[PDB]
Amino acid sequence: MKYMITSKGDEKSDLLRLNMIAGFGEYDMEYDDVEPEIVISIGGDGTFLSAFHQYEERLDEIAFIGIHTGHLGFYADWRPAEADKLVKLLAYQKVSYPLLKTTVKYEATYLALNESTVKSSGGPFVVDVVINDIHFERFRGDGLCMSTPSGTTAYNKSLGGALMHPSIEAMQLTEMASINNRVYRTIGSPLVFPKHHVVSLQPVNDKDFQISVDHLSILHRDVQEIRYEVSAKKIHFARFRSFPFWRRVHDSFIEDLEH
Amino acid sequence: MKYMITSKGDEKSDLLRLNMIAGFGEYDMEYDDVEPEIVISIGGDGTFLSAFHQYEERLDEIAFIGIHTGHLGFYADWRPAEADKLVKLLAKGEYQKVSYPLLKTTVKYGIKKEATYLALNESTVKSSGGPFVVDVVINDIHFERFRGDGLCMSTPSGTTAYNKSLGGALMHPSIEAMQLTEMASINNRVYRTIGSPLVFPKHHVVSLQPVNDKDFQISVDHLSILHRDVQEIRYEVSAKKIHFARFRSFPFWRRVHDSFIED
Amino acid sequence: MKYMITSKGDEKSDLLRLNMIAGFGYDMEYDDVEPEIVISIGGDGTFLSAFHQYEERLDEIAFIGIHTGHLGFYADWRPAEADKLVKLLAKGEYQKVSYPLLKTTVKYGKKEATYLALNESTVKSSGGPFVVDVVINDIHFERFRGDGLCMSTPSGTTAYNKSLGGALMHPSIEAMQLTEMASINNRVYRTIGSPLVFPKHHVVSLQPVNDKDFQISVDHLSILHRDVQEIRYEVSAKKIHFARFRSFPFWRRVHDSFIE
Amino acid sequence: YMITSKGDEKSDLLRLNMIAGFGEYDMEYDDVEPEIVISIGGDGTFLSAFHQYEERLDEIAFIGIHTGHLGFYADWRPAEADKLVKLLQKVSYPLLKTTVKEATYLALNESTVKSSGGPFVVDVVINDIHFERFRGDGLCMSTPSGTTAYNKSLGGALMHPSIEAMQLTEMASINNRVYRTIGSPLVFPKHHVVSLQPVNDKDFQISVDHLSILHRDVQEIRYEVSAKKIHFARFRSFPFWRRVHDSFIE
Ligand SMILES: [N-]=[N+]=NC[C@H]1O[C@@H](n2c(SCC(=O)NCCc3cccc(Br)c3)nc3c(N)ncnc32)[C@H](O)[C@@H]1O
Ligand SMILES: [N-]=[N+]=NC[C@H]1O[C@@H](n2c(SCC(=O)NCCc3cccc(Br)c3)nc3c(N)ncnc32)[C@H](O)[C@@H]1O
Ligand SMILES: [N-]=[N+]=NC[C@H]1O[C@@H](n2c(SCC(=O)NCCc3cccc(Br)c3)nc3c(N)ncnc32)[C@H](O)[C@@H]1O
Ligand SMILES: [N-]=[N+]=NC[C@H]1O[C@@H](n2c(SCC(=O)NCCc3cccc(Br)c3)nc3c(N)ncnc32)[C@H](O)[C@@H]1O
Repeated sequence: MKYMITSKGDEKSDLLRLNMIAGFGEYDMEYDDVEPEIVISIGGDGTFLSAFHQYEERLDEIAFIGIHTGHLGFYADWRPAEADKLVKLLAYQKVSYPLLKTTVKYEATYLALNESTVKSSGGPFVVDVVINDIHFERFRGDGLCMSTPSGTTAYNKSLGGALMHPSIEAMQLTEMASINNRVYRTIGSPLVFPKHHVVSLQPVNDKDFQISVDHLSILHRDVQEIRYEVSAKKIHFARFRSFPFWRRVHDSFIEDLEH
Repeated sequence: MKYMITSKGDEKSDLLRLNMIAGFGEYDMEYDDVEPEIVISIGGDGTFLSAFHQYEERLDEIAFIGIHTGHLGFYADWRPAEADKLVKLLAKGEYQKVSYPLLKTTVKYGIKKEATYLALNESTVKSSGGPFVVDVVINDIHFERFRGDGLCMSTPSGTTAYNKSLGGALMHPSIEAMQLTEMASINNRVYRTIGSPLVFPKHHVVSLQPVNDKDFQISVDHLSILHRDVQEIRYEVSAKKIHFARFRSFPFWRRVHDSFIED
Repeated sequence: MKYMITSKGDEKSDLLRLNMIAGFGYDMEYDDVEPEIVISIGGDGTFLSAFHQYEERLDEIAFIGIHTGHLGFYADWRPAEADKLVKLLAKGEYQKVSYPLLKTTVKYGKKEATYLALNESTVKSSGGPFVVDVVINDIHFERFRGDGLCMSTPSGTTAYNKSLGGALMHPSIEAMQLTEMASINNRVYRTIGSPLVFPKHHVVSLQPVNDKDFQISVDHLSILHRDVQEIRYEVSAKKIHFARFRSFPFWRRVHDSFIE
Repeated sequence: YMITSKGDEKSDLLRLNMIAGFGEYDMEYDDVEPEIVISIGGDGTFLSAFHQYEERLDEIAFIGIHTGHLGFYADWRPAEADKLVKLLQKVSYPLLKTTVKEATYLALNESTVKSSGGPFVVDVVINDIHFERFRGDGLCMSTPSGTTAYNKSLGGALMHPSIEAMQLTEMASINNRVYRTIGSPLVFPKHHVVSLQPVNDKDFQISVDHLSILHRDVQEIRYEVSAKKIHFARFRSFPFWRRVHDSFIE
């Protein structure tokens, strides 16, 4: 079938990449980096993110799989030692994760695998948080972070967000160093929104914001509204053994007694 | 239909109750506190909790409704002044029902039998004097070894209660999940915990297993009873749901906004 | 000089105790009534009991702690060093290090009771919601509603205070730290959220709103005080004295406990 | 004496209103050797007045007027400008000395350090002893008076300015098995030095109050409580905690 492999750029990833293509050189597999059905990422989560955005137009036609050449990742969950076992077994069941739809208004749309953040471009960050066409709070601080379920283990976790299992179709809004005084009273707690819930970020003073989607920071000028909602689109993973989400959370933050 | 009303106990709630009973007494409504189809709580959220636990065996045949005689509650969403419009719409049967998820707490001893509990807000587990030390096993796999005050597993609707004060996230009740939060974790080299709140979906089981002490203080919606010789405490989203009678639209986030931001 | 030793209670501590006492058998006399050197064997909780056992002779006592289990913040010396400990103290070749303490004063409806804390002093309700007014230096600061409040010593910041999200303070700083316990921080009961660090001569007064019965704990000594009118917190003028031999930095001790 | 302005018309007019008063009591406007510096505007305006005279802090008593809201440095309302000139005890606050590797900086609020286009990974060395390996957004070392600013938003504690210390807070620490951090804010006394050492990237974005500068080839960033103190001119009694109350509690 049709496949392609991306690389982090270093020698370890390039070497493992070519060796797998050679491995694919022992089965009925065709290399296509234009119309693939299987995209293989080699490196880290950041590499996996780049592979996701490289083919965010064919997510319905692509099953992703990740190998971490460095530390254990949440998307790159396969070890380099299992590269032989991978080409054999793929030549399987599919697992789908939710995505975050980001809409900007001046309309531009973005898909997030991890999260979408909004900060100021040269002053204090002051916006109104509107939930389902109804005003909720006025935020002032560094910024706001709307995270995907799979992305809760990333920037979200560092910002004090909760960890949600990816089978839950939702989004999580977390504060970034919010000034919580008498003028700008915010909820403080992270907020988890279900499907069809729209979180609208509307400017108060400055209308130019620094918006990043999976760390794709672009400075949007003359912004009228930033809308957040659970995308109807989903990323598909190729599953072979059972590597539970909580196990990956455990091995990353608690301990990994066999490595 | 068959209905009943519970009261907070003060004059305002008792007075409103009798007036509503008289109101239903002008339609095809029968007062039945044994097999009701509509349970109306008058007072606060704590009052609503008592009404829920009073009828936890008939949740599938009961639509709850709450009236707050004091401050706005998350379960008590009706003002006393709308009791008249309430009786009219309940007698006509002009309402749709909305369901919230619940938390099943299972305790296991050295088999004496086995006890199960349902929570609307949350279920907490603490020590009976000394330090609280348990192993957190997620779906038959060890996750962490906890040492501290205790742990708190919350329902989606219960996230606005104890969960929020403990640093938990707020989840919309339409989401079928449960949320585990730490209660003063020591989080050191020996007892390393995740720190972050954990949100578990359906069919996920959180098993708490004792390390030294086997006596735990278990609370379900603030009903703390001392269980001795505990072998296992299991948490999972119950298949049972509490049903609410909806008339107008009072959004959860609006209820959160009005409660914590400003009103 | 005169010394005495306390034990955690288990065999490891009791055996290590007798072996050390046997070591002193130097010009050292065992006196548990008027001791000059107090040796704690077990854990920090054991050290706390030894501290409160002789809180009336703190000016004439240099404390030292041995952890038979994991490393503690007061019991910071390992059991393998029990021989070296007895030797160095018998010559009297050691300097003294002092840590600040927390004075807790309760006022009723009767007299007034005072307590000394090495770690912290906490106040919770004795049934139901905990609602008090936090008054700083005779001036109202906030109205708290939740589980309780915790006023911590500098050395005690590494204890309960840290689990509650409090900051860690170096014990050389003469101060106290107030932390919240599950505040319902809403529109009616708006709290500061942040931990508050108070200097000397600053008085934090906790005054009841409705319920007047509170659970007051001093270094985990919980007693039910009835008819409470006021709970006062301030840095005590008294200090706990440690026997220093080598250099075991506070931050190094924090590192070994939480980082490693 | 001398007077600084926020830049807007409100401050300039108010400045002129006070300056006319001083020509009747025996004080001459000197922006080279002032003994009393008057700030008109906000806390941010006060910061500029502080940084304008970091070489004469030992010979200057500061005073702030807020044309807007109650500030933590600007505690006088414009209506009390008249009472000021008549009276015009000293109160000293601790400061944060920041050393880059040699550049030295004084901070009134805080000093933060982040990366210049990637992950922020440094070794936190406390008194020549390794404490932790940090990975995240950055770190924030705050002065006692600055704890009510950026420090508070980062979850730091609020400490009374009479306490001579500094407070380190984390900025989005990943805190995993590899990069285990303390999580808790750390309050350091005098003579304690927190040394931040690079692991891979050596380019960092360092900010002092509000002077964000991109340092390349950084070998070490040292933090310690400065021996210098900022002196305030106090007339009435405005307790720090009431000021905290008025701002965040309401
Ligand atoms: N009251 N009542 N009803 C019981 C609910 O009260 C909520 N709750 C509990 S009960 C846990 C407990 O033993 N708290 C001791 C002090 C206290 C008791 C009751 C209410 C309050 Br407020 C405080 N504490 C909570 C808290 N600190 N913040 C916000 N919700 C809390 C729990 O989630 C229960 O569901
Ligand atoms: N045992 N003992 N030592 C008492 C000390 O234990 C420290 N401590 C307390 S005591 C408060 C309490 O009653 N907690 C209930 C469960 C518990 C009891 C005792 C130790 C522990 Br751990 C847990 N909780 C602490 C906590 N969660 N984290 C880190 N230090 C704590 C306090 O600072 C006391 O000074
Ligand atoms: N690679 N990469 N970057 C993409 C992911 O990095 C995650 N991430 C971001 S990106 C936000 C940012 O600009 N951070 C500046 C410092 C930094 C950048 C990238 C990684 C790290 Br670690 C630190 N910060 C994160 C954080 N502090 N903790 C744990 N994940 C973070 C985001 O969720 C992105 O998904
Ligand atoms: N000039 N000026 N501003 C600098 C002051 O702003 C205080 N401050 C900063 S600055 C951090 C930052 O880079 N924020 C994004 C752009 C920005 C510039 C100036 C002010 C603000 Br806000 C934001 N954030 C703060 C925060 N989140 N909470 C409370 N105080 C904050 C810092 O403590 C400085 O003292």
